Amino acid sequence: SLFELGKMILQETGKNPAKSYGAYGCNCGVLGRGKPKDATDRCCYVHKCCYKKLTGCNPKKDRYSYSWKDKTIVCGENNPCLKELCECDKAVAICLRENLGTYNKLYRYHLKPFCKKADDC
Amino acid sequence: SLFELGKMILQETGKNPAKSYGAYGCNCGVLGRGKPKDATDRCCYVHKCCYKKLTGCNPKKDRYSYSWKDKTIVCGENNPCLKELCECDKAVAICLRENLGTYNKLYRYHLKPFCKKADDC
Ligand SMILES: CCc1c(C(=O)C(N)=O)c2c(OCC(=O)O)cccc2n1Cc1ccccc1
Ligand SMILES: CCc1c(C(=O)C(N)=O)c2c(OCC(=O)O)cccc2n1Cc1ccccc1
Ligand SMILES: CCc1c(C(=O)C(N)=O)c2c(OCC(=O)O)cccc2n1Cc1ccccc1
Repeated sequence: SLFELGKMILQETGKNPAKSYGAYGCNCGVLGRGKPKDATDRCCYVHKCCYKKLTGCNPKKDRYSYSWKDKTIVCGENNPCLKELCECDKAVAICLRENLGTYNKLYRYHLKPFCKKADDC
Repeated sequence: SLFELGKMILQETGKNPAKSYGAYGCNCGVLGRGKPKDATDRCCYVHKCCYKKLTGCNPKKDRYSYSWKDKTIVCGENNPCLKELCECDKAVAICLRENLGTYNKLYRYHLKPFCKKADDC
C-alpha cells in the first residue's frame, strides 16, 4: 500500500516523501505518467509502470510485509502479487535515493497538466 | 478527478493545491485518515468520509463537469455519483478557504506515521 511505499522512501532517501515527491516532475505523485523530466522523474515513471503490471492484486491499498535488515529493504511476503508489489515499492525508493544528486527543486511542484505524453509502459 | 479538485482548491483558496495541501496534517493528501490536527486538517478528514459514501464512481480518475460562476463552484454534473463526487470536492475547497486563518505551515508535510488512528466515518 501507499503507507509502506512512504515509509520506504523515508528510509532510503531520508526525505519527507510527499514534500519531495508528491508532485515532482511529470511522473512523481499525483496525476499519472508523462515524459520524464530527469532521473528522479524516471524512477516514478518506472514505478507507475511496475504498478500497471500487477495483474492479480491492487497496489494502492493492499498491505504487505517487509523488513529493514542491514539497512536494506527486504520483501519477505509469501503472496506472489504482494511480493511483486513490495519489489516495485523497494525499487523506486532505491531509485529515488540513487538520484538525489540530480534532484531539482524547480520540478518539486511541477504543473503536470502541461507535461508531454508518456510512452506506453 | 484530482484535476477538478485541485482547480477548485486554487479557485477558492488562492493557494496552489499540492504545495499547500498535498501533505498537511493527518488527513490532507494520500495515506488515508487520521486524528486531524486543526480545522484545515478536518476538512480533508470530512472529504475522505465524503468519498467513502460515493456509489461506485472513481474519485481519483473520473472527470466531471463544474463551472466557476460568480465566484461560486456550481456542480452542473447530472450523473448521480459524479454529481455527489463534485459536491464532495466543492465542500473541501470551501472548507479549506474558510479555515485559511488557522492554516499552520508547521503542519505542511506533517509526518504521517505520527498520527493517531481516526474514528469511523
Ligand atoms: C514518489 C512518491 C509517490 C509515488 C510513486 O512512487 C510514483 N510516482 O511512482 C506515488 C504514487 O505512485 C503510484 C501510482 O501512481 O499508482 C501515487 C500516489 C502518490 C505517490 N507518491 C507520493 C507519496 C507516496 C507515499 C507516501 C507519501 C507520498
Ligand atoms: C491538475 C491539478 C492542479 C495542480 C497539480 O496537482 C499539479 N500540476 O501538480 C496544480 C498546481 O500544482 C500544484 C502546486 O503547485 O501546488 C498548481 C496550480 C493549479 C493546479 N491544478 C489545477 C489546475 C491545473 C492546470 C490547469 C487548471 C487547473
Ligand atoms: C487537500 C488536497 C488533496 C487531497 C484532499 O482533498 C484530501 N486529503 O481530502 C487529496 C486526496 O484525498 C482524496 C483521497 O484520499 O481519496 C488524495 C490525493 C491527493 C490529495 N490532495 C493533494 C492534491 C489534490 C489535487 C491536486 C493537487 C494536489
